[PDB]
Amino acid sequence: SQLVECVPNFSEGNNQEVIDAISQAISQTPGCVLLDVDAGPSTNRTVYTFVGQPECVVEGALSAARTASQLIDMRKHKGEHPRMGALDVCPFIPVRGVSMDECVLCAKAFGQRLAEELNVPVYLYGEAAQMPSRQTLPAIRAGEYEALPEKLKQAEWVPDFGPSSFVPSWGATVTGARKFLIAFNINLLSTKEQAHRIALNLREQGRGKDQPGRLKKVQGIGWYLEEKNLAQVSTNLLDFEVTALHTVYEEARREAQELNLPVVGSQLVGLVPLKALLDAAAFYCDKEKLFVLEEEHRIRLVVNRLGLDSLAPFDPKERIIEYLVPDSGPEQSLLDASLRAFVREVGARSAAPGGGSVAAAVAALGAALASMVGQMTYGRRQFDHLDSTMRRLIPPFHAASAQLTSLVDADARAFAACLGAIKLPKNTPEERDRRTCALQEGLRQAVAVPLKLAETVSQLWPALQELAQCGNLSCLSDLQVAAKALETGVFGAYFNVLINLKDMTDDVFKEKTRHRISSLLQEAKTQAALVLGSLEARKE
Amino acid sequence: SQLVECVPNFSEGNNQEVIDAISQAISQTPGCVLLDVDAGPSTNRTVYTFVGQPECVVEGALSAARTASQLIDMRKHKGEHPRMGALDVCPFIPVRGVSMDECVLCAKAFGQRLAEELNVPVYLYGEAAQMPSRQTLPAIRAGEYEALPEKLKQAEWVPDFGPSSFVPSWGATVTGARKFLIAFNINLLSTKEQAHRIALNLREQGRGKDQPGRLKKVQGIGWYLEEKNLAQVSTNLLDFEVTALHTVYEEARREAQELNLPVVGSQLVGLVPLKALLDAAAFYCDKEKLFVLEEEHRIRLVVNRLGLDSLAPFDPKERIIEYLVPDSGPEQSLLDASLRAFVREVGARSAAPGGGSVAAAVAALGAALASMVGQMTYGRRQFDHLDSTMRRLIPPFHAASAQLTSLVDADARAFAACLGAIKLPKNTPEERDRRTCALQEGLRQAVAVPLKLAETVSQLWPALQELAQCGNLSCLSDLQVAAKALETGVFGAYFNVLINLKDMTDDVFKEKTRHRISSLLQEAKTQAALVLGSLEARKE
Amino acid sequence: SQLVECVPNFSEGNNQEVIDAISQAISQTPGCVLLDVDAGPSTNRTVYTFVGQPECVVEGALSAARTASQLIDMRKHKGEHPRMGALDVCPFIPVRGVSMDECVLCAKAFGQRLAEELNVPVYLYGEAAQMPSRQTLPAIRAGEYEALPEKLKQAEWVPDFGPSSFVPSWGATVTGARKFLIAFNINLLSTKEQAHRIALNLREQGRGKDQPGRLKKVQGIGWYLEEKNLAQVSTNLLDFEVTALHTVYEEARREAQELNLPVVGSQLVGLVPLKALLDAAAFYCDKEKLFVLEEEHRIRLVVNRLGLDSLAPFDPKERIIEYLVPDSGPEQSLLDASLRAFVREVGARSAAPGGGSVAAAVAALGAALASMVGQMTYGRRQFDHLDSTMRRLIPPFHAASAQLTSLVDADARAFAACLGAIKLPKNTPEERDRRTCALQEGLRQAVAVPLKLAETVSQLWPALQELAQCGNLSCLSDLQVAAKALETGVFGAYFNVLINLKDMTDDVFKEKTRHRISSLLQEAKTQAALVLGSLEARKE
Repeated sequence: SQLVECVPNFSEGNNQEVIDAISQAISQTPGCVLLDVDAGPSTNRTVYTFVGQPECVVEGALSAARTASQLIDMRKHKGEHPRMGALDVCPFIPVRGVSMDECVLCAKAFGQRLAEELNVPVYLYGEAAQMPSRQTLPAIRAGEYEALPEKLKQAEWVPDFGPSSFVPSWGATVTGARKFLIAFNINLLSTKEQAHRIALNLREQGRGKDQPGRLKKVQGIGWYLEEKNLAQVSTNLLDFEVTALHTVYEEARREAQELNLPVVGSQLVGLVPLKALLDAAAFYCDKEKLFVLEEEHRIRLVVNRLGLDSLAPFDPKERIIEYLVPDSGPEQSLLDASLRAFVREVGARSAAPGGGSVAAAVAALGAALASMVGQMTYGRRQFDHLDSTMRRLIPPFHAASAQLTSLVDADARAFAACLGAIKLPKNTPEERDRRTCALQEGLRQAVAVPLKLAETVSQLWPALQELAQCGNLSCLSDLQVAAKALETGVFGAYFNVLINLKDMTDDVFKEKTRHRISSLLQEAKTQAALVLGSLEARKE
Repeated sequence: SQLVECVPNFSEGNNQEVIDAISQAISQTPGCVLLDVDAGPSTNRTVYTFVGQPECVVEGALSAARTASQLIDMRKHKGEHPRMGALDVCPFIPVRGVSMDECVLCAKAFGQRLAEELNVPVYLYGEAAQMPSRQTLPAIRAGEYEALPEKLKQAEWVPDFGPSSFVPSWGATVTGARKFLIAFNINLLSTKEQAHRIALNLREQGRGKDQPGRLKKVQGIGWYLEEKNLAQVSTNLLDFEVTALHTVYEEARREAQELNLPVVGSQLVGLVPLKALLDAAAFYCDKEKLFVLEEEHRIRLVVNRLGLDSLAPFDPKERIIEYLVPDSGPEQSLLDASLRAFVREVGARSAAPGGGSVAAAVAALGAALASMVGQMTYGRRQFDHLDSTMRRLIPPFHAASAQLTSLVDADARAFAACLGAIKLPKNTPEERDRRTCALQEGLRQAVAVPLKLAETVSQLWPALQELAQCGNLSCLSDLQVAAKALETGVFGAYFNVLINLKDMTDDVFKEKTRHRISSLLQEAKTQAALVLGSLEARKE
Repeated sequence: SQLVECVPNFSEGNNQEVIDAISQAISQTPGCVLLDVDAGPSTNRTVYTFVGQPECVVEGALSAARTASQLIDMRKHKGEHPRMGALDVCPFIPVRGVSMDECVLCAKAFGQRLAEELNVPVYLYGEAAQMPSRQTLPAIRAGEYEALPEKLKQAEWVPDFGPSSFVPSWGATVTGARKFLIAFNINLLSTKEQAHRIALNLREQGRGKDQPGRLKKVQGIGWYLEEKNLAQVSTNLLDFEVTALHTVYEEARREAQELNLPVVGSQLVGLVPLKALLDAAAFYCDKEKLFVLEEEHRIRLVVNRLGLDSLAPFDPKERIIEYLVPDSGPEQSLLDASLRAFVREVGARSAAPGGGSVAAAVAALGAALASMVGQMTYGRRQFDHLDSTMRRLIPPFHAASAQLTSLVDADARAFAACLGAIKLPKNTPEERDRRTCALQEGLRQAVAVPLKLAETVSQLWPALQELAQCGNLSCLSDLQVAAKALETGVFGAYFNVLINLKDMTDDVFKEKTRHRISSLLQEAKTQAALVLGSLEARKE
């Protein structure tokens, strides 16, 4: 969790010893993970891609520059790509959790610590650069390599970081932060000229100046795969939030049905963020009017809808960032060791798993049961008259189910942080009144999870209630347990909040939480009942 | 589960091709597992050991005889051990679950099907043989190989199975069933003469006839390890239930402290049944007045107390039968897939895990919590005044905990058998009224598990109650959840019984179970309360 | 050319030595090519697939039976698939050129020569069997293996070939001929119950008896891929000519949009005939209103439209029969050796390539030019007002072009057959008057090709004429050459017909052909003119 992508643009030099050496120092930096090293001989550069935590990535960022520092002379460099330094652009993008404003500050970090530890001209670009002339990267590339022999000495071209000095084997470097960018191609069975037409009509810059295309923040052109004999509308989604991965496709689609040319799927080039193609998914269900519950299957759909496997197969387990580098943290979850392990664990001399945890798991067992009857009352003809209802309510349970299963973690994290506080020196005014202060912020979390666990289970009630009305019938049992399990879930949640609020100071927060919690318990108590009622009175 | 050991005594011609060939045909028999093949060159025989289900082992038993049939000529056999056939004794012993009487019937099976499929003289011995002259194996071995040239033709020596015929390359064979036998040696730092004295005094036959030794059903002698310069009281426990593994040791111990000779531990030779050394364990706690909760640790004790690792280390994971071949069954347990797996499973379109199962797990989470507070109130000085009580009640919870964890299985088994019935032809009188009949016996089990799940949780109540009185206090929360969890456990249990009793015919059984169940639910309802009461009124 | 598929159903004893041995004897038969050997352990059979000429395949068919004859004992065979013999069904299907009626006669051949060379009961089935009870294969499989112990001795079950005898290691065999069958699955993101609903609605047998499904000659069911968590409408196209590969897909498509379930592509299982998916292609252009000229590209479309690469990629170069085994013949074509080779070849002391051949090539150069200007006037905006016309005429040229390129072969074949006749003994009445007779049938062909070459070029005239009207203009030159080239093409064609008709006897055929040819030459002469006229008068 807290993922930032970082794509250093390395001026290849062209020769293993340089590449794999940079590509190690970056991969022997703790806290980031090396995701791909694209090298291109005729372009004579190597793009490296790696993700990780805010400060961790910056290490790898500059851990990689100090290894290329003593490995590339730009004097003997000349690639067929408008390079500039030995590290041209080195941008820092969000993936999950981290917002622009952070990525802008990572750029501030790398930029400083770099020009310092080397002595080189560096200007920050994009969502970084303050001077409103530098956000465009190609503008800074002021005619590449041979520029600094005049340009790092102009009141105009003053670097945002780093002296004004010129180094023989270096050529300036540019940090920054942009939005995540996706490479998308659209397969036309047409001709390069036509394909390029279509593209001019989609892309935002449009045919020249005045008269943009249709999609905003989509840039691209017409292209032709040589070996496949296949034309391409090759594009860059500059922001998958503004213009989506499907609204490109679905649009080029129209574009082409206006000129009677078949579109034969697409390809994503490089790595993609989960959301990009997960919104896409939701789009085709919203509009095709469907019900695709399990996430994997939503990826399966949003492939096939865009024919993403047309030029090669699309291994999502290897193409998606959030899957390439999952968000674990330190030490493994109990979530991952066998049921037997979990049970015969809480009951260890474990102060560790327990109470607040079995609360969560009993509750997640709870939801999942309701989820399952939902599905047990689904598909199979006969229940048809309820498909509309089953579709409405199977989800909240299923999604809440997993969410509570995840509170098992939350709980363990909370505790360990509470423990970290407790184990904290003491005594002298500077760290007694500050040790105390963090312990309170400890409990804070400790409290907040059970509280969530309640809040969350407390929403399922009405849908549980309705599911209990119809909803197979041969799962009567399963619903009764379900009702009862979610109930004790909230009981657990309740207790666990109280016992913590005990060591809480901040009566407002307290008194308020105290009361919120109990109502929820109360609601649980009553709600659980009628469910059980309904069921009983159902017994027909 | 249902383990039978089977130790064919093979007249090893002495030569790989014979051994490893038998030892495969036995190991390529489905339903048994090959545990060890002991071969002795100067004895010129090979003892094979393998376990498994009643009928499964018999296959391997006779699957191994038909491969040695066409691989050993007794004409060129002559070992320094009183052999007789190519397969001397082939006995069948219980390990767990299967009783003597069954092992006596396996002997009946192998004996028949063998002399039939070969044409050879076979007499059943031991707990088998009916003629009260044949229970002793050495009596039948009527002077080994050269005997049948006169003895398989005597109204006296008539074989219990098989013609009376003589085969050149075979020499009769003897099936049977005995009790499980352990090889036990006792290490004396003495002399072979002395060691053998000690032994005559323990062993049941004693010094000659009249005047037996002390231990019943222990036979053995004085012996001397050459390379270690170490004497040995070498014994055979003929029945670890009558005279125990420790009562031998602890006795030789006295025996030697009567003659001022040190005893320096012991060794088990071959394989041992879990109970043998698990009772032993319980002995040293009973008498040493201790509290050793976890099973492994009990093995660790009953090692060290008998110095079982003195001649080599004792790998219990590899010496104990019940560990060598665990009692799984068909397909794996859910008990073994991650907590996430279990949750995100019951809530699958699974008719399969669910209801009755989450009942069990919520209940096992329940017990384990109470167990944990017990231990959380144990050890650490301060709680001293409660050590006596903690020791008294931590167990029942802990042992019940695991027992309910195991009902997860039970449940899944029940269901699958119920399903097996349902999926059963139908229609013609022979199999409608008999399909029906098994389905009822189906539900029977389906009912019996939740019912157990209640019964079992219903015993913990009073100890829970008392643990709730004292019992740390900083686990207040943990006990409250615990109380609540066991409660809903019984709720689940309750419902699940009812819904099955619905399709039950047999109103007596019904009406009775109906009522038993509800009382227990009731008891759960009230009992759970005061626990919660006590705890609340404890809040000091 | 002349392709027949042959799928022997072998009762796989299960063990390499059996499989790969059959699979060689079949692949060491000259005139057939081994296309795939599917083996299934739990089914315990191996389906072999191979293609080739009518009589050639039959060799392999029976060349494979005589090797399995002495390699499989049905006595130790027992698979989980309703087998019968060691070679269950051995059917013979058309692929290209060969008609049913031939495939029915191949079945007549294998059936006879087999039961003869072995002595076994064989009945022909399907489009073969005369008795209207045997066309259904499962009916003959009269309860598999244990049947002949009573059934090969019933006035009823009299074999259509082979005695009535029973062999221990064989179990009867069934030849026949059916239509080509495709395995097609439709990927539903639904549930197995639903998927199977959809399927009952498509398949011809429908929900039970009375009330068939929608598609005729499509049989299939509901199915579920375990590892992918993905349901499937699994079908068999029993005749891709009656119900097409797309009309299945496009129908399941509606079927599912009636129940709001997404369909996520499909998979073809095994091998497919080119036409099946080539008609499909033409369908999506007919209805999507497009222009997809080049064949490969048409496969690319009809992939993507059915998402045929969704479960794995679809390598048409390796999935399509007509591509797996192309239709070459004896010795290579000149079509395949470099332009230099061809030129510096006709002009060898070659009686061989020449005249009639350079006729064909000059003509194919002709068409291809006109084709190219068509495309040179296509795509690129500006020529928009002509897209409709360009689409109408680019093809006939392009398709005729390749067709004439293929007359290069024709010509060479003709000649070689003419030569084969000439080189034919002579002299005695039996073979002078019969040698003569074949030589005439020689010239016949020799004539027919140039004649085709004329006829074919003679159709392009009016489209050439119209293409000459508009049609770029910067290719003026290219059209002029084109006109001129097609002209001399017909000249060549003309001469070559005459010179052969010289040795022709059959004045009717002659006089008629003489005249037809000349008119065409004439037409060529005049037509070529105005084309050239138009072009000249175009010069603006």
